[PDB]
Amino acid sequence: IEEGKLVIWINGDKGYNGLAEVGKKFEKDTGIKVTVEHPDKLEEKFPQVAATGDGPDIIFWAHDRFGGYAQSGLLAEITPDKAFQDKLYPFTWDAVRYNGKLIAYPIAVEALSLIYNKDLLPNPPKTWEEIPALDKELKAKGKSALMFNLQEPYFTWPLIAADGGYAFKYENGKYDIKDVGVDNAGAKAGLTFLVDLIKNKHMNADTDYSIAEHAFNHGETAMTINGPWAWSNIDTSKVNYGVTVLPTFKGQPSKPFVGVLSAGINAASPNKELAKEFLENYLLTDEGLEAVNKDKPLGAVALKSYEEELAKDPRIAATMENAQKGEIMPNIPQMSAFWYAVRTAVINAASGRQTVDAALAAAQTNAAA
Amino acid sequence: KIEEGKLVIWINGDKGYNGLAEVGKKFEKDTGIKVTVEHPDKLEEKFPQVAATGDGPDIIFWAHDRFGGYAQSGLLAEITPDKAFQDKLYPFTWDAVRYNGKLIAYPIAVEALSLIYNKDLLPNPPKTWEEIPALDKELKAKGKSALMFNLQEPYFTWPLIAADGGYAFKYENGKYDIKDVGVDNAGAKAGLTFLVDLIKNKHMNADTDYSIAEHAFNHGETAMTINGPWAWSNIDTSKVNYGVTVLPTFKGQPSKPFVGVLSAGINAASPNKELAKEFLENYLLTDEGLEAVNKDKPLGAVALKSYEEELAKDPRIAATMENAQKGEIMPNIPQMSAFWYAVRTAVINAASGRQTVDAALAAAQTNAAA
Ligand SMILES: OC[C@H]1O[C@H](O[C@H]2[C@H](O)[C@@H](O)[C@@H](O)O[C@@H]2CO)[C@H](O)[C@@H](O)[C@@H]1O
Ligand SMILES: OC[C@H]1O[C@H](O[C@H]2[C@H](O)[C@@H](O)[C@@H](O)O[C@@H]2CO)[C@H](O)[C@@H](O)[C@@H]1O
Ligand code: NI
Ligand code: NI
Repeated sequence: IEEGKLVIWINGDKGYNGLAEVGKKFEKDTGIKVTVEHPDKLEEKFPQVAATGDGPDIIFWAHDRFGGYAQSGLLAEITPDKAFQDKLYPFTWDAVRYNGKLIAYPIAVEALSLIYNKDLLPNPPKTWEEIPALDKELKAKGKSALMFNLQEPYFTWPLIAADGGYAFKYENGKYDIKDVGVDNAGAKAGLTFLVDLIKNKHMNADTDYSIAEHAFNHGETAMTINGPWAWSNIDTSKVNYGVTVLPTFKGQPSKPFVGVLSAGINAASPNKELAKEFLENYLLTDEGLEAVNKDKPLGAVALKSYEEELAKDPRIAATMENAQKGEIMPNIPQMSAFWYAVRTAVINAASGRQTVDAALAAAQTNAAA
Repeated sequence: KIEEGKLVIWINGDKGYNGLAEVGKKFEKDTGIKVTVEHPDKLEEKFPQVAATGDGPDIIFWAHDRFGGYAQSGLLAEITPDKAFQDKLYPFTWDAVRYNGKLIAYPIAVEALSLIYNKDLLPNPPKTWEEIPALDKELKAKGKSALMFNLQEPYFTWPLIAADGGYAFKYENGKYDIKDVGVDNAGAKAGLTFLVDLIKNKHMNADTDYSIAEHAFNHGETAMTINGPWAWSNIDTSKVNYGVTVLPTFKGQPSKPFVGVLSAGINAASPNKELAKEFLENYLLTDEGLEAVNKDKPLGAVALKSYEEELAKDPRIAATMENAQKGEIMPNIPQMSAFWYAVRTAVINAASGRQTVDAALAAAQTNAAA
């Protein structure tokens, strides 16, 4: 890492162009260059390169990964005063607190919603169960009912959790890392339903982020599942879209894992104080989050003042409703194992390489340790 | 069923469908006939299914290799250009679209993959595949990667597979021997092993697809990519300073991209065959028609003599044909789709490590020749 400059990592689906603008603002003021990068698999890269005193000064990701990073000593403890902390919602600080210590700045709260084409589908379905029928209706007109990223368990988890699936049993403010709920009747029922959609040709196992985004944004599919970041490209595509509550499964709300986009400071950084200044004084302000948000919507920001200003957006409202129906992700170190294990189970099951039960059985064992 | 009095066109989403739409607008302006260009996923798999029932597009666009099977399945109308029109297009492009004695599509343009490289990151791209690993180790220390390209489709990995002796079907006595497949021979195994090692040694990832490779190169995260003329538009817009050149050699031998002629077939079930003929002959296959499409996404070396002649000066086009002459024109026989799926499975299974190269290619050999 180079002293006297800021290197930033943020995921490619976030507003890195909006952010780089803030970084140029930071440069004009302090003369400090702010390079914004978006590496593939950055959540895997970071720990790798950071373990050897390398990487970016600042790293952006959902809060779930930061616990593991902190346990690995890859993060510097941030030092915001009470005046600053009070600018952000206490529940977002909660998401980035590990072992009593604040290990990153919260930026925004993210949740998946059902996104639907209002012209194709004036009244979107309330349930997963009515999708096969809808799809058959749309296939006759050369469209599909629903397409969404089947490659990342983040997009499929809401369905798996609906009827009883869960990652780690959470009771009395503690997660039981040995009480995993990926192979219970609930989790199996959800994943089986997904696999049945694929077998019945209502979806394809190889659908990923780009295939789904293209499909929805060109009006090839009536629905997709995505987060606030996705809205800008839809704006651009001019599809008349709405954002609403996710379909129920067996009468139960889908339960998305809620993410808090956070900014961590590399423990190897020689630019910690600079990192602090940039994050507290430029990014985490009404105009800073505005620049990012204009590029790619952040969702419900952690900054109270801007969250209030944007709260009137029905898309954000829908995002919070789904958020209330889901659960905020744990940030414990065991999350990476959980995600990896479930990713494998879903891909193996969807592709037909393994039975649902066998896939989730293996994921269950692998998530525990 | 197919609607009378309008044209519906299927074309893959990596091509200039907006450019083609403009040609359709000109067509509608002059004839009053609406032209709708669509880009379904998996269109080459959907066509034979829906055309069989009398459904689908009036015109399908795809590389010539698929059209043989569509023709054998009775899904394509024989096209009827007069001699005067055939003289407007290169004979070898008409050859690409002839099947069992009949013309079964209009050739549009010739495609071949080239090595695309970032001039600012890489002033002197590697001449060989063998020097890429050391090049990557070097760039990874600058926060970059040497090379990223779509590993999901065998079309992109084939140049390397074929370099040392891999092939689809052996030509004998004026026709392809459908039982002589060269996908599990030594050359084919050497090529796929080299790919697999690149993945094993963290120089590439098995999961890299088109979007990831295009994103990476167009943002200068990787110094090189592999792709065809359609991809150039997006690089232009990315402002990346790029060059189009000859693909790397493998074991001192040229990579051999499979050459495809983008072709336009008329659905045998279409009640708009005369409209399709007029659109294709009088609107698309003209200087002004190909130009509209090319300026959206470059076509490569177009089949129209006149337009090809003025574009030939383009260094990227010349580079495309340099790689195309080093390659082989794809067969158009019905067995191609079986070949492609067998190889697709093979490359994915081996790259993911779920199967060994030998096993993957041994299964692919049997499957293609099935
Ligand atoms: O799918 C596994 C993945 O889920 C979450 O990642 C999300 C991320 O939070 C979103 O902001 C967006 O970028 O999509 C990602 C999924 O592709 C977890 O945060 C992540 O740790 C986990 O691996
Ligand atoms: O990968 C198998 C695939 O290869 C060829 O498809 C090419 C096509 O020719 C290009 O124009 C471009 O669209 O990329 C495709 C590969 O993704 C064959 O034409 C096709 O039949 C075959 O399935
Ligand atoms: Ni990127
Ligand atoms: Ni499309």
